[PDB]
Amino acid sequence: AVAVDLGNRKLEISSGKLARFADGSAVVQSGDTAVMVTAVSKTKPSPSQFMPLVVDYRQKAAAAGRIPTNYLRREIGTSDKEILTSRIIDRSIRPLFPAGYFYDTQVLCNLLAVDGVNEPDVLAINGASVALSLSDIPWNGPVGAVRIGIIDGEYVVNPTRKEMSSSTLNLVVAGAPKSQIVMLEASAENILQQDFCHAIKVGVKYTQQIIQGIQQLVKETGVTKRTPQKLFTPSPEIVKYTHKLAMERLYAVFTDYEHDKVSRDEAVNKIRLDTEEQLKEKFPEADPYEIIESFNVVAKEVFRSIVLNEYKRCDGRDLTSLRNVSCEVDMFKTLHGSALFQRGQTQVLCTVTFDSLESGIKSDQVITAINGIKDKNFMLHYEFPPYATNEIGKVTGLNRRELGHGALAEKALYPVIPRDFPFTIRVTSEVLESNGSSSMASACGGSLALMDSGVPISSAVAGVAIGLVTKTDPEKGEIEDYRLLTDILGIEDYNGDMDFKIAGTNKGITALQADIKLPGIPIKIVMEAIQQASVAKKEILQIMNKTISKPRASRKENGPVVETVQVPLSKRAKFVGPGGYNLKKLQAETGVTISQVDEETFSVFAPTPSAMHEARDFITEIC
Amino acid sequence: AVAVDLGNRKLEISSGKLARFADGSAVVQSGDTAVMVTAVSKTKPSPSQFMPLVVDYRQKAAAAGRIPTNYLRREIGTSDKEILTSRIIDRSIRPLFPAGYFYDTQVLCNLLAVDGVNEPDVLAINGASVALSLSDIPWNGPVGAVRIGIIDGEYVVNPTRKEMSSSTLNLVVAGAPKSQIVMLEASAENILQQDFCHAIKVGVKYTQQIIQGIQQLVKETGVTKRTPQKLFTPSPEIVKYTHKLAMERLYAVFTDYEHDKVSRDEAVNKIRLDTEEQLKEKFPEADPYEIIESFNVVAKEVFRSIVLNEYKRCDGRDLTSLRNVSCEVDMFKTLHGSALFQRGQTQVLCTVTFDSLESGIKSDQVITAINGIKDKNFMLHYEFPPYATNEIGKVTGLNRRELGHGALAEKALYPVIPRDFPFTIRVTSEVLESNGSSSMASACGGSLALMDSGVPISSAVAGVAIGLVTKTDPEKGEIEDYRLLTDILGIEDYNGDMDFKIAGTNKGITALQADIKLPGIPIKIVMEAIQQASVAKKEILQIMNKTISKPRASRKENGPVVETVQVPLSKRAKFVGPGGYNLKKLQAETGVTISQVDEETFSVFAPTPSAMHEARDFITEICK
Amino acid sequence: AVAVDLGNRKLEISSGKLARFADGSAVVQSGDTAVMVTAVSKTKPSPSQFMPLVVDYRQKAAAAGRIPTNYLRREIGTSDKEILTSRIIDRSIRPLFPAGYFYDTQVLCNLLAVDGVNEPDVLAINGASVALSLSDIPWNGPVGAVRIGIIDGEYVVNPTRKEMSSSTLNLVVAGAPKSQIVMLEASAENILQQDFCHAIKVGVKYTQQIIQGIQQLVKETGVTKRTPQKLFTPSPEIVKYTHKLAMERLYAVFTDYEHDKVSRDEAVNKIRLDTEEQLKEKFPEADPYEIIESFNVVAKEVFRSIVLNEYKRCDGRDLTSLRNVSCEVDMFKTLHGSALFQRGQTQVLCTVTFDSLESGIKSDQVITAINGIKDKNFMLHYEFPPYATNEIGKVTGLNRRELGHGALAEKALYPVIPRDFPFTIRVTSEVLESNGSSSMASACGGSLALMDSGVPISSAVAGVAIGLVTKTDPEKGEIEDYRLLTDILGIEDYNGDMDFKIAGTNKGITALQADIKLPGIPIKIVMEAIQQASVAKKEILQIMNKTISKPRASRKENGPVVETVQVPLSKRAKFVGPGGYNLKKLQAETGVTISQVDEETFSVFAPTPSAMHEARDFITEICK
RNA sequence: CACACAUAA
Repeated sequence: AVAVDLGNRKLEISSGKLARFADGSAVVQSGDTAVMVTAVSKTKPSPSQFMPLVVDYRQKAAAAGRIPTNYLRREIGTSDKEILTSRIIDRSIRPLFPAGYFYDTQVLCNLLAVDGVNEPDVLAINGASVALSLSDIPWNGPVGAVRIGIIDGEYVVNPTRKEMSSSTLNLVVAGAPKSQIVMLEASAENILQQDFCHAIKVGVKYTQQIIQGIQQLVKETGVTKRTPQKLFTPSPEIVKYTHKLAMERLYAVFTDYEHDKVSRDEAVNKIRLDTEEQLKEKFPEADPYEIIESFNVVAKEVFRSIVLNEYKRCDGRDLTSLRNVSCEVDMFKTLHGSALFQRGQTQVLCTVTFDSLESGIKSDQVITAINGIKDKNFMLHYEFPPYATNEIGKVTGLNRRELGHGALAEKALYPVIPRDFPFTIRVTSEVLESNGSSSMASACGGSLALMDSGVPISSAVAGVAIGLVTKTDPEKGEIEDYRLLTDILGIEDYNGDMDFKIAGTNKGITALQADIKLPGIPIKIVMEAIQQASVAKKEILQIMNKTISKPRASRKENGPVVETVQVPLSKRAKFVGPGGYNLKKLQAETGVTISQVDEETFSVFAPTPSAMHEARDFITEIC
Repeated sequence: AVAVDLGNRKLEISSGKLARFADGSAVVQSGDTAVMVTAVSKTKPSPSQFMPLVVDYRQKAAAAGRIPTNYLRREIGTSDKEILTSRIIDRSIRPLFPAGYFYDTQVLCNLLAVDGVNEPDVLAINGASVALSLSDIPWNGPVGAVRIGIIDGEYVVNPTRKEMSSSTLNLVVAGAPKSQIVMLEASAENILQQDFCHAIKVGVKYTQQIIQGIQQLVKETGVTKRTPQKLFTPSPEIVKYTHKLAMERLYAVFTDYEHDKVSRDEAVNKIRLDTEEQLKEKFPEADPYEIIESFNVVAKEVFRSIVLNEYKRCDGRDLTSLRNVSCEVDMFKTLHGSALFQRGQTQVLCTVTFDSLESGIKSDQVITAINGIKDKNFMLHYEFPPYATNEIGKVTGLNRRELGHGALAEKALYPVIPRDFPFTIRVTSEVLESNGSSSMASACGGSLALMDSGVPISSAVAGVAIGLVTKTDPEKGEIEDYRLLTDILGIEDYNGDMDFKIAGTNKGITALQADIKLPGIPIKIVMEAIQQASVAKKEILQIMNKTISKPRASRKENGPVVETVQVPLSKRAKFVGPGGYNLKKLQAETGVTISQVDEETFSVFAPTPSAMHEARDFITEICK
Repeated sequence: AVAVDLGNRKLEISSGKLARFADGSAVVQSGDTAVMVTAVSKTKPSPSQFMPLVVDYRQKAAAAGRIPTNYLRREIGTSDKEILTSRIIDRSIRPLFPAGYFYDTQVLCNLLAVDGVNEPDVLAINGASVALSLSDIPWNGPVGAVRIGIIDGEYVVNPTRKEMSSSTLNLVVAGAPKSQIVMLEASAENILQQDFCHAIKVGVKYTQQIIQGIQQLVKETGVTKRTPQKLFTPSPEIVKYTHKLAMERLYAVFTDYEHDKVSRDEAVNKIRLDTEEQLKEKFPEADPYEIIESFNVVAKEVFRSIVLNEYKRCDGRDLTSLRNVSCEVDMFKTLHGSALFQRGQTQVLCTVTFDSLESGIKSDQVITAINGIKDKNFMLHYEFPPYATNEIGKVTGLNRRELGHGALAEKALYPVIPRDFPFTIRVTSEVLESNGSSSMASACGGSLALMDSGVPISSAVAGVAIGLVTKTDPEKGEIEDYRLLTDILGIEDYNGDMDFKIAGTNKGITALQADIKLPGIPIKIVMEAIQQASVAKKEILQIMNKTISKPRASRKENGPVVETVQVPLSKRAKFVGPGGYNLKKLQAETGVTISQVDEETFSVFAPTPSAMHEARDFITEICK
């Protein structure tokens, strides 16, 4: 039992009472909200040849724990909010696992109680840190996580539900010891860069206090870590031999600026196939995976050495240059709004669809509360079809990455969406080609599509991903020097150290998501990445403004229309039919939605003026 | 970009702008409707020893399709119309793939825009042809697809949505080069055979124009096909040796008319086990699959040679003889209607269930209720349980095949269903035993069940499947001679060249679905298949009419009943309850549903008079 | 066809007409309800090292005329009733399979018709027995199953739906030849032990009549069982050599009373690693699974020998001792009710949530997946998270064991739930740690949480599980000696012979579920298990009463509140919104539930007083 | 094993 004071908020951490059979278990309570988190790791190595870590955050109720929904999990599955929360917890603990820890691991979160005041998602991140800290699972230092909000110009740590509604910033910071930053995830209301940067410093300060509390509990409990059967890092003998065999060939490939995505990847594969045959005869007793991983380490090292020593990327540009950006709007006559945004070899097609305000509810109390209701009747749906990477995969359903990128792009465009719009706004982003930050291209393409559709957004929104390449001391672990890369390619993200996706208007920041592969980075690097990304965002907005600078004066002539019809009381029964049979038959035959306003007035929403025309023919003949 | 003119309609083909990473990609636009189709094929042979081809046609948003609430709902969120369209595209392009192309392939269709006038399903089939033609995937010859309708006596190519609603025919034709036919799929309003056959001729001519346009685009673009690392076909020398080993034994099995489905397959399995061991020792270095495929080649060739040379089939029938047909009706008292149709070793149990109109096509969620309503309040649900073939399988959710067979059987019975029926008609067909065309037996059995249930259908509907066995010289690819088989068995479909399922009444055709396994067949063969099936259809209808010839004079006395109950305004609040809680509870414990049709009256629908008794005692005590 | 008379009930059994392709099929008809059950077993040995047996019972509401309810107009998912019935059929037929029969097997039940009078779930169990008896699948003697009710103090065999609603007992008995019992599954309205016991012997008497009828049908129609490729059982000489290696080490582990669950499992596993390595050297050609199973045979035999010979268990308890029981209530402030029940190393956390009355009608009509309404507004959700056993597994649904345990614990507490409670009672039971009967700990912890929350339950409910260890004749198979164990651990259930989960009040029995692994046990053993569990139940209730003995005088202050708000007619449109949009929006972001009672009256339900405060502000500004 | 998780995203 350890209590951590974070300003006026109190955090209580305990262990050893519930779920004693798990490898690690902890209960983190703030106020009257208690969350129990368990960690289980198998002692038998898994054949997956990577780290199989899965985080499952579950809630027993929706709408601030007021509508019980846990009994519906067998068919109503997992909500979208739970998946996003699991992604945040996953990103806070994944980088800290030791390299080569190829053992199945699962972290589960149970909401013992929710008071509707303190948000349990932050307590879940801390609970996952305490459970792994107190367990015998090999894990690096404890992680503290807080949420920073801004209310009336004041920075509030772990704001309540009431305070978060009046906040202009929703930033979650995960911190490692020595004030390192592990995970960042924010959605701001177009706040200034200086205000945003100060809140990160405040957040990292609080996470240090939590780490101090968790360390004390670890010392009192007396935790001893297991000895894994084998850490699957390749031996230094194999790596140093692979360097002598493929350094100069990989160096030539990565300094060739005529390569595009597929040709560069093919060229690397050609070296991999030739080298791996020579590696097998050199070490016949070596594990087949160790041959695979030894080449990956060498290729990654050669890729980073060029950036560090020559300040030039694999495609020839410098650390601050953007890829070629092309924009286009109004491609199809029938779409309410459309845009095609291309960034290098990343292609994203965005579509804006207007619908009735009544489409934001599912007509069922439980299901509507599960997915919630959007504040501005605005949502974004992000798709990553398998042909974007010339691959074959299942097309039904959205994986975790698609959910995360959709919420990131939606948060970026949210602050500029106007209120009291007559229609529900749906933005659909499809990644036709992918070589980089397609999620940020969904904010740029979504902004162009919204302006093309006639939605009077306050300002355009652009995004950009910032990569990182560091050279750290092998023993001390300190970062000797680093390079910040603007608008990274896929290979630069794969071989890089972070994926700093940040979007906003030309005078503020609206969304941010940092995906750090390192076990924490200094706050100075994060500070410089935000400033560097703002320069890139200025250039991108210049290109977009040439294509379209202001929303069109009105919606498309063939767009949705809302009209009001009058039915007499005598004719009411015939028009509606037996139990609303006629209204739903008309809805299912022409797509028009009819709602009852008052005892004589019916609201009619039609997707097209033609659909209204034929629907009105039904109304006239039935009356 | 290439524009193909099909009468008064225009087809626009494009490539090289969107999704350049895919192996092939194309955008087909008609009017203001555009569909982009991509094809991806791996360079590594798949572990499975067949061609894995997946076609996924996805509607981006009907009205505003939005997104399913969660992952599991997404995995079930594919609509029935999307699945049927994907099957049509799959059958149009699968026969043109080379033999032995055991590589994973996926074709994905994305609806860029829909104007509500030009139907995108036909454009998707063409887009899949252009995408595969411009890709490096080896695909034999482009195909073209058009939809032919009959509006007030005129054959219309690619009719609009308004024209399709007044059409008496909904026929989709996919054609290969040289006027071949790859796919056929029709849904007619009981039209004459001569009118139906002419529409096929008109459609094939139009698809040749599309193929000409695609061929020009291929030549102008400069497509180069990949070289697969291995085409998995048995070597000619190992097939020849297998022929000498098992020609006589297989010939004896296929000439033995005392075999049924299980016995014949068991006998062939016995020869396969004996032959495979001998093959392995002769060719130790042969691929283990190559041993299996060599026997399948030999068994298929022996099976087809018997019918080509002797005009006799494995069960002793000639080319136009039907299997034994027996029918029953009214087997269970509580069923609204029932029928047990048996054809050969295929048994189908059909049930008819009536339900209220309000709870007949209408669900609670209007957003998802679209693509879920029926024109005549009529639908058919088809089930293929795993015990029909003595196999073990999952029973969770219908697969694509069950959805396709149910739609085909529903289209066959749709034109005879009366309009303005008091109740929603639902026909359930279960395949208890499967050895042949179970989908067609669902039309015949469904017709009997509808007649037994008391539904005044205009005429009885019967269906049949027609097979094909051809002899083609590999040096030319032409078809020298062929045999058309009536009411094929399972082995005749497996070793045959087509599955020509056509259904209709005694004076017209109501549905058709040709599943051609050859890379195109001439129009003459299709012309004779329809005529030959006409003879078989009338023979089946003779047997069916013996069991029952007209619908029963009235519905069963223990069927659903509807009447109104008057509720005063003062009693309305107590009767309905807070938020309709009392009615919702009543509809749960008992099957009765209460729908308000007037400010003072309520329409009560009870599935059975016995359940109606339970409802009446509830509403009497509520009234007090 | 064979007819069996059960008092006033008639049971018609037939075969040879439908689904003739399956290995075994049968149709069982009582009254107008007929059920067809088919059994299919593969011939190739399964890759899995156990018995793969799946039983699927499908409602198929087309038989009742009430299948078409949702927008897909077909059933989606499997209901709770379907899953529970499948488990009962599985428990009745699983023990009779021969040991080592590792062949894939599936049993499928199809409801041809239901009259709404005779329950088809009992006929499904009999049909599963006839289908297997007539098949060639190796299966032991036929099983007869009946349902016994008590109406007006009279025992009724196979009661109808009308009688089942006025019955104080719902007991299902499956019997083997020689009056053995293979399955017991009951739920009673707190009936006396003697009345409960007399129904069991009445039920077994009726099952013998059914078995006699099935035997006659099997005699009439020739049944020849297949010869499996091999029965996967360890060699007698390999088992004997394993016994010599690990007799003493295993005996030492099981006589060490200081072991807990994990340490005991690890100590046994250490001997397994040492012995299995030595076994391979002695028998190089033996199957790798044969080595694994031979050790499990020796370990099981040593474990049971200690109990039989010395009357002491692996943790030092005698045959009638309970583990340490610790209770605790009022765990958290915001929960309406909560309790933490611990028994030995099994820890269960129970929660009570009061919901609106309108949220308990989740059924087919409104929801595409849910079906039915609980009689009393009361349900129990049971969860078994993977960390309860230090394991990693999927956490989504599709778990039948959780459904079975939840239903057992729910009907254990159902008789004591008060009638006409203003709110829906939902009890959530989570197994934080498991080393035994977590399903019965859910009943003990459920009553503590219900009393803590303020629900005026009639009396407390406790549960316990009784194991069994028998020494049977190697040839005859008759039971020569047996020991009944109270509150078995996980190892005692795994190595035992039955899992007799029986719960109830201090003066009666409310639930029972016997999981017998033997091919039938004498009724005398069942009788003594009930008596033994009665003694344990009183001891458990004594401990529970010390923590809390009576329900709290009132619900918690932060519990739900229901109050009515009057709106004028002129403001009805503004408050409700277009098509009820405002009500659906307020209730989605606040958690309240508004139901229109009268023209001007709206009943607002708020889960917490704070929620009502937020809602009241929302209504107040709307009224402005 | 598969599934889910992570993965040139």
